Parts: sequence; C-alpha cells; structure tokens
Amino acid sequence: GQVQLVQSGGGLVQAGGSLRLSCAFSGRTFSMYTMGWFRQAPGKEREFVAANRGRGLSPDIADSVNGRFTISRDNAKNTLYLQMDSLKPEDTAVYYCAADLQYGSSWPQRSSAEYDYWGQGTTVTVSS
Repeated sequence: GQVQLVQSGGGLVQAGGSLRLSCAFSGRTFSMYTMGWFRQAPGKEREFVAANRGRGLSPDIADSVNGRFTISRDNAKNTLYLQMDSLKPEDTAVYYCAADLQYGSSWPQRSSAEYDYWGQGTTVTVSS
C-alpha cells in the first residue's frame, strides 16, 4: 500500500480566531486507517490532539482542545481535517497528521509511536 500524507493549511492566526488544517491521504483504502492529529509545542512533549476511525462515528478528542477543535474526514477527497476554533497562544505548535492501519491497531490510540505514517507538519502560530 503506497501511502503518503500531505498536509495543507496552518500559518498565522489571531488569538480567538479559527483555522482549518488539511491532511490529504494518497493510497489504497483511506477507510482502513485510523487517522490522528498530534502537535509539538516548544519545550513540551508531543501532544495527542484528536483521532477518528476509518468508518467511525465517535472521534477521540483530547481534553485540552475539547469544545474548540473538531475532526472529520471527506472520503471523496480522501482528506482528514482539523477545525481549530477559539485559538489560544498555547495552541501554537507544529501540527502533524498520522495514519495507522486498523488491522492490529488500538482504539483509542493516543500514543504517537503506534502510528506508522506521518504528514510533513504545518506550523500554527497564534498571535495576541
């Protein structure tokens, strides 16, 4: 399965504003992958943000962003999204999407080490 994840979106945003991140999947059967968002802030551990399953209806969303960040996938475009609302300075980070084949994966899966494929990352900088 030739798999690649290509991210789009991000950049500068004002505190209180909104951004939507994109993660385009190339390869066979998007729906057999658990897809996750992680972020890396300076001096902090890599943080799980949100994840969903190939055909799942109930995503897993970290407490630190619950009520502000939402996730979905568009199967026609084979693309995963992260909608980030009510952005705060502490949301500044490099954001990555990751994919894991659902044969043998855990659910939920908040450990980055268990994801096999990774996007190139996009930097989100929240200004005040």
